[PDB]
Amino acid sequence: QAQALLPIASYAGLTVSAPVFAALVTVYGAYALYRYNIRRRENSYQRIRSDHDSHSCANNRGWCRPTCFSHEYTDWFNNDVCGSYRCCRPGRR
Repeated sequence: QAQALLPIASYAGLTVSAPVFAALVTVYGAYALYRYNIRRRENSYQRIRSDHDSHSCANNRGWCRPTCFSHEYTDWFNNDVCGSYRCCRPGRR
């Protein structure tokens, strides 16, 4: 996880979260991230650029992701409402 994410064009002119930002810098670099106006934002909630079968859960207080980043955690309750994805509820439980 946090490695080889969505293309830098997927965040073109956006403010990405640290997990994705640092990962992006890991593959695309601050060079490419600067190029596509990819900035780094807060992580007080679920902040990912989706994935595949991703969707809202926990009353849209958690994003359904195949993997949760450091700013969210695997909520197993809404994991059930997600199906295959786990509900990424803000935090690190």
